Amino acid sequence: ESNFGVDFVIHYKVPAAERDEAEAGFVQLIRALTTVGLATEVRHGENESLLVFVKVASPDLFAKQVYRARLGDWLHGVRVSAPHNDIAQALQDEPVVEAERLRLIYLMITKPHNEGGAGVTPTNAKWKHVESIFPLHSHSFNKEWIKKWSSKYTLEQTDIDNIRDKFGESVAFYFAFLRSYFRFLVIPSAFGFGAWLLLGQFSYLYALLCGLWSVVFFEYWKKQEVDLAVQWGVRGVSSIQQSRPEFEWEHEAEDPITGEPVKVYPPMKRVKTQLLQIPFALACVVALGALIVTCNSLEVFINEVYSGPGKQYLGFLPTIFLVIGTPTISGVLMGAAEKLNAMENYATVDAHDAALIQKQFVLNFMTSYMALFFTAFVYIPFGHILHPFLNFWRATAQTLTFEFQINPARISNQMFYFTVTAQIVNFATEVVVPYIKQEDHEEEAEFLQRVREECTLEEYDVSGDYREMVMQFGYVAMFSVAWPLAACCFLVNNWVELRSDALKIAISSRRPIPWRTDSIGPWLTALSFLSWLGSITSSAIVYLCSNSPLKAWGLLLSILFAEHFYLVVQLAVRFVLSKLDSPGLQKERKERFQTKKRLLQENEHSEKITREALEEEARQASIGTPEEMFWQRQRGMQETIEIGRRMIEQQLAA
Amino acid sequence: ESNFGVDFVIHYKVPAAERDEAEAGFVQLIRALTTVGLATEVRHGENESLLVFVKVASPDLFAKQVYRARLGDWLHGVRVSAPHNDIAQALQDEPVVEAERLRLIYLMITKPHNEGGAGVTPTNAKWKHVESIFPLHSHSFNKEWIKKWSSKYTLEQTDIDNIRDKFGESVAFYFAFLRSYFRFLVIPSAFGFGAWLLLGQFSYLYALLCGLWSVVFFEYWKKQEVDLAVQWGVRGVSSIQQSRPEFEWEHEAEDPITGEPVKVYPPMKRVKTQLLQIPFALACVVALGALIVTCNSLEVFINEVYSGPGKQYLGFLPTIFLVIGTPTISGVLMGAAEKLNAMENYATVDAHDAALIQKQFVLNFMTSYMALFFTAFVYIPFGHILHPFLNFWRATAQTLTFEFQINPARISNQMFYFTVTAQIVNFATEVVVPYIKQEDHEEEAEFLQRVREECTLEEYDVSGDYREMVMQFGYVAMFSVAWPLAACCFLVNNWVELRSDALKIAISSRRPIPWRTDSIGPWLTALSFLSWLGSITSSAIVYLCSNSPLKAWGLLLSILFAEHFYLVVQLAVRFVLSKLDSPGLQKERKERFQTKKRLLQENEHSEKITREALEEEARQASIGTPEEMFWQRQRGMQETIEIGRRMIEQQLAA
Repeated sequence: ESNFGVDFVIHYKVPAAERDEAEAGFVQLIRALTTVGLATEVRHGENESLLVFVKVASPDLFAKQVYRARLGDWLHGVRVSAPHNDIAQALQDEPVVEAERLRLIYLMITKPHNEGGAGVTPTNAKWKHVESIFPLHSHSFNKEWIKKWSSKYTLEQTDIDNIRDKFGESVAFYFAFLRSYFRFLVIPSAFGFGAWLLLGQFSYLYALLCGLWSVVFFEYWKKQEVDLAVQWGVRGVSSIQQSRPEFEWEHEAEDPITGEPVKVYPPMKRVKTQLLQIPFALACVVALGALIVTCNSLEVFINEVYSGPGKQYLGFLPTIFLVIGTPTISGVLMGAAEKLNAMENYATVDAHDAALIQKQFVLNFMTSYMALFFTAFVYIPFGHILHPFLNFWRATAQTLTFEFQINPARISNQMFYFTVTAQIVNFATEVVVPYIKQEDHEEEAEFLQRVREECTLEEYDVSGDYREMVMQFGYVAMFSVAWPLAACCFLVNNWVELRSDALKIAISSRRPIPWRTDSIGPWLTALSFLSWLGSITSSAIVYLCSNSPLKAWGLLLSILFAEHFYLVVQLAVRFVLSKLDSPGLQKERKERFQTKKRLLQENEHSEKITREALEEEARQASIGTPEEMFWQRQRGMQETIEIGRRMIEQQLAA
Repeated sequence: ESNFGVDFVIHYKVPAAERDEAEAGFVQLIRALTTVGLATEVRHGENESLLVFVKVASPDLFAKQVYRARLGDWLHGVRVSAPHNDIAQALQDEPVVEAERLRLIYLMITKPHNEGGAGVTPTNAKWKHVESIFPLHSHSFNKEWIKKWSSKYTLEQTDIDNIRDKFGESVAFYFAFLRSYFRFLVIPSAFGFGAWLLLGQFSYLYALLCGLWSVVFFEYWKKQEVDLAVQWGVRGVSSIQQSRPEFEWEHEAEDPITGEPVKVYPPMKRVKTQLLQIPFALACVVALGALIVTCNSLEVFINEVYSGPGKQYLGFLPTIFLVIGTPTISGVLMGAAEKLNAMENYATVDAHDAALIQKQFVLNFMTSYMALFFTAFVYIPFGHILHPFLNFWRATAQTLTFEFQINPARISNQMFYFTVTAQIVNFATEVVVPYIKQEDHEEEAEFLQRVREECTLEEYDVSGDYREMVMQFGYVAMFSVAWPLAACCFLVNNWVELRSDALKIAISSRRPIPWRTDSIGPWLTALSFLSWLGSITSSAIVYLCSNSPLKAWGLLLSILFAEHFYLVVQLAVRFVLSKLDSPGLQKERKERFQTKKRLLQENEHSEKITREALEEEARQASIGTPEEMFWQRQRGMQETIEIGRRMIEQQLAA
């Protein structure tokens, strides 16, 4: 019921057709890991694969690897404090967590021979037989962490920090983002229930309240992430770039910024294939745009010809067919989001995911809101354009079988359907995968059985759940005025999602390779664009749905005021939160000072000043006469006093 | 025709009534300067004053003071490079400019006994007799710098950098701002002449062109000021705070950020008197607002009753009376801007001027544009409100002596009057002060005569001319669509102002005390607010003056589009100028690395890994049996190879 001290496990699938190649690749593989010091053990595997097992035998090699990497961060402004002990006295001062151990094991299996490692990245030239490298999961800790989280109402700061200790900094930021979003969701939750009782449908004051809250939360989290990165000491790691393993280069570069020549790729080949997203996004506009308008017009056509024999669940049934249908059609578009992104050669693995997301978000931006956008910005202001699409469907239904009444209250029903049915099918997909999983020395067989299962588990992507919580922010920031129970219905989800995603890392995936990132990433832009867009369409909805024919005086002012209510209250909160004097920033200017105070500690009056007058009076004697005779006029300071006093009475005589 | 090596000159006016006090103060003063090492010479003065003359005699004291201050900056991240030589080998590597010399002389006369100086700040408790401390001006360099500038068409980067060498960094930023504003003025200058020929009055395309240029200039200067601060090595000096001499404190503070206890002032007493500006600004609103409406209504009343017997110069004569009258009434309001600011106890001398300016700018914001604002936002859209003020003046003129026709083209005449007549009276005031100035050992009398004049000169404030060039940007960013020759008429001024202000430091003022500031200061906000406000009222003017009755569809869209044309092109240029890879930033990451590479240089394979297996096999022998017998199953890596190969054929047998 425990591990055997193993750090990482390499899969190395061996097929039948490339048998002699994979066998010769294996002995070349197992040679390479032994040079960098990995104590190696080979075990059996399923589908005729060979799971080799690695660990660091020599601690003083391993502590030197810790001492090398801690020196490597200290050069880049990551660590303010120097190690100062070339022998392991620095390591006894600051001990290695299990995250900092496993990364430096993973660096010794991935870094090339330039950086002192055996690079066994699978996507490079040979070893296409190595399928995956993974650390084994500790089920002993894992059972406690679920149990201790499931009994807890709230999550303390020591609960989030324990995730950093064993799962890395990038995984711990997702729970630290979620917890600080779960807590900040209660403010439009409770006020979204009070606006349901008091204010009624489409109030103006809730839109100004939500557009205030979405600034206050987002500016608070940007302050909180620079405090947490100080606390884990990962502040500034985004400034470090790490080169990509599968990055291809045409030539090496000269005149570098770091100083040593780097391998580069001419951007005219990259800006060609980056321009390929412009027809790809525009086709995906008219893919999803034609898809919504053929479901939305058909849905409004069916309530006119059947007159609703069932209830309103039957009236919106293709819209329900869209929400159960969208996580499939998001799956095919994320595949084209990743193939188009890997085709573009990106330099760093930070700037590779920094442009994956702004392709991944915009594609998810279309498929999650343009169904709602067509209700409140096409159907409500002018449904006269869809009247060709209605009678076109009337041409079929008469041949098949052998008065528009545009309701302003359609979106509040539609926002209700996008809220709960997406929350059902999400919690359906977070319950069905729990329900779809449900020789050799005769001692480690149960140990080996959990490993043989763990290769079948997929990797856990942290970005796959940021994209949900950002899209969950989009319903609250933009369209929550249509149904202010959404912030009430998201808050019950974010409690269980904080324990559902804790369960998803627990049993439905292997342990991720621990990484280091300062911020959440490029989501801080996508959380900020949704906040600003949640000022315009939060005000433009409450003007239309609360509607006299609609005047452009009314819309263009209600947009301009609330969008400039945003920019004022953005500058107020940025002013206020600058003056909160965060404890992560007080310590950083402090602890930098004592290290300089260390080097500070590393390193008569009248009688002196006459001697340089004696010095210059020798040099006029050796060789001008205005300059020397000016200064030697009053030689000592006592001579300056008496002449200074006698010039007063000389003036006082006059 | 040269100085005598003197650094600073202290005035110390001695009156008749406090004669014995000032005389006893003088001997106490001249005692204090001799302790910190100032070689002292006393000379005569006018109005029965005693000009004492100071210099540093001992160079090794003075080099240690240089070595102390260079260490002081290096602790705060100012200097990337360490001095590394406690003896003066560091100083021979990087020599002292005359600016860095005079500041450290001035620090020894101002810093208290805590920081190792004799604080002789005049505004502290005793020595109210010391009037001013000033460095003497070098007329030898000064005659060359005017002559070499007056022949030059353009100013090279070595011309601006010479100002830093003798006048400090804060003075050199004003010319570096002016030169980079003079050069960026030619873009709406030439395009403002082409819009005069082609487009005519109040074009829309020029407003989008100017609102583009005002982002491109301002974002360029913000990039350029972090390059110049790197080049002078003053980058980050704003992060250093310097305490104020005249700051009063109630008690010392505990738990500090630097570590040592500081003297503080409870903010409830300061936020009381900071709230005093709210009635002060609102009264100055209705001071200047009532002042414009009683001149503007009277001016439009005089063209109706006299029918213009003279020409249009006679028609706008109270508006001309306002522009010749405003530098006087700006003088009285700047006095209340400085008395109200000094009454508020500010901590640092940086944050003292950082709130002086936003009082000084807003007060100058009212008196320079609200005359134009009432033309284009009250008179043009609805002049029906001023009709009481007309017939009120008609009640007087009939008793004195015993049909509105609102012209849309009034502002283009009025913008012409605010352009050239302000430029006349400015160049009048920059020519009239040149035209209003036009015993003792018998050797230094001509030397002493230039000093006796120089006490009568006032100090040169750098902020007094930033406020002009920011206000000059306000006419271009906001109201240049009314008269696009303004950018043509400002460009001829900014050439001569670049040599006029070079003349004003030359003869019409003493040499300023050299300081150190990273940016221009809080003008970067006031240049940025004017840029954003130059998007709204640059579009709202061209809608009204080019005008059918005016629809709120038209105004509210023309505001919303151009103001969102601003925020898009702000984010584009911030994206583009981030990717220009400025040479001031390439060197900073470079030169930081070699200093870390210095500390980097300050600090078998298979045969090792079996020994820890031999280590653990002794410890199972001393004492678990799954963990040990797993790892000692395949002891050496060659044993891992053969079992790893035989598991393949075992699988291949199956």
